[PDB]
Amino acid sequence: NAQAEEFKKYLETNGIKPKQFHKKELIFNQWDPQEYCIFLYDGITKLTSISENGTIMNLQYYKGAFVIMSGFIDTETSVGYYNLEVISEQATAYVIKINELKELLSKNLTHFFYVFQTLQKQVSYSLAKFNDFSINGKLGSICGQLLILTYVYGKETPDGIKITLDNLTMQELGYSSSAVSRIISKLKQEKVIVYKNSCFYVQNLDYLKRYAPKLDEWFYLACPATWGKLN
Amino acid sequence: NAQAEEFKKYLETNGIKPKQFHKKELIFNQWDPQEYCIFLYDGITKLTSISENGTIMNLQYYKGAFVIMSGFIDTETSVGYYNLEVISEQATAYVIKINELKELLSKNLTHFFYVFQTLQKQVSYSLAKFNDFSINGKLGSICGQLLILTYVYGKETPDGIKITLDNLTMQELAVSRIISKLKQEKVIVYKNSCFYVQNLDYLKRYAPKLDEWFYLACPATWGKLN
Ligand SMILES: NC(=O)CC[C@H](N)C(=O)O
Ligand SMILES: [Cl-]
Ligand SMILES: [Cl-]
Repeated sequence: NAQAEEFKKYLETNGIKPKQFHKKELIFNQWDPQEYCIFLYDGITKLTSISENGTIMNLQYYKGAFVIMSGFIDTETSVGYYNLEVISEQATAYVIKINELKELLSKNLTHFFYVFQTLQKQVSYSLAKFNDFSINGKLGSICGQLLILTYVYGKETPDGIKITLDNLTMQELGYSSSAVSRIISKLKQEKVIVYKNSCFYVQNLDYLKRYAPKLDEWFYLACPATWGKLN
Repeated sequence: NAQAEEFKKYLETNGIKPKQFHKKELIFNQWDPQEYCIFLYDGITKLTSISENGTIMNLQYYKGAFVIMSGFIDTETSVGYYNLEVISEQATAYVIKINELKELLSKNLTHFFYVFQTLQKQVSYSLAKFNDFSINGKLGSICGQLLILTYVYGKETPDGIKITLDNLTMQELAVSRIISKLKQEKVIVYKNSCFYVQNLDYLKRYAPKLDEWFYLACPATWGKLN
């Protein structure tokens, strides 16, 4: 969608050129002292964290049109020690040094507001996930994850709502852990979801909405174009 | 925060007056169609949510100084249906309509950046909590909440690090058992009615990404007890 399309144009007129990235590649890593503003234009990515013994923790997933910042704009100090890994086959992104971003948004307030809103989206998304987790536990978390998958990559055809994520990206969010299985197993049993033609389908959406009401509220409030397509 | 001190001054020169709030009092509620920007200057608050069946869910806690926004800056639409309840005895806050903020920040960039950071702060805090929960489960969650309590309201005295939260706020707080284990290992202790910290390392062990966040987000305060 568009506010982001205007930003892409803005960055290009200001000399920031797009860069191509592939699967498993890192846009930025934990140890990089250079702080950035990553305008992920197209693709899917994950924000990871490496514990001191080396175990990799998946923290957040971002889709292609979004901003990710490893530095604070005011102080230009690290927001945290993270890695921004690419998950999709290919991804396009504009890598900007945190200090240029300061200037680009200073010059242009429409874009300052766009990036500012994205943070507001991030904050509220987290609170929505958390609310649903607090009420329904792991069930709320899963339905929530399935609901975002549904709205963002779903389209209606005879056999329910098809998740159009290349199953290779869904192996990074498994078809296949086992209380998840207790849940995912139950959802298959109830005909809420179905695994038939190497794709996951959704046959009971009202159910997902029921057990992920705050996330459902978030989509409607944060990005209403996407929410309206299935409502 | 000096940055927040400058913001207080800015809002007052711009005619926004401070308002006093007491315990259980709501700055804003979920049914208010007016979106706001709450510059919580002094006090402690909680961001709650009421489920359709009436059950109250505590989602996040905020300390005086910080900004909380119920609306998106440009579109001016609800960010979510929440309540901002006061939990401390008394709280001071500048309640500003969202549209007012839009015009206010548009005329001073230093302050636009300050509020923008606050969001960045929030985002990374959530990811830190989550990382620690993902590794250590609720043990990571509790050590994390105890670590926050320690750094923000802790002071060194002979019997460990004293949590200087009026016990009344400490009641705002299956297994009381983690906490039992912590009390057994002399990580924390509950005489004299206060909560002490004897093994700050244990908390940092199981909530390590939260510790990292406090080091980067509040460095001066972090270096006080380290
Ligand atoms: N000074 C503060 O209250 C910081 C708040 C912190 N970012 C939080 O999410 O709780
Ligand atoms: Cl996510
Ligand atoms: Cl919190």
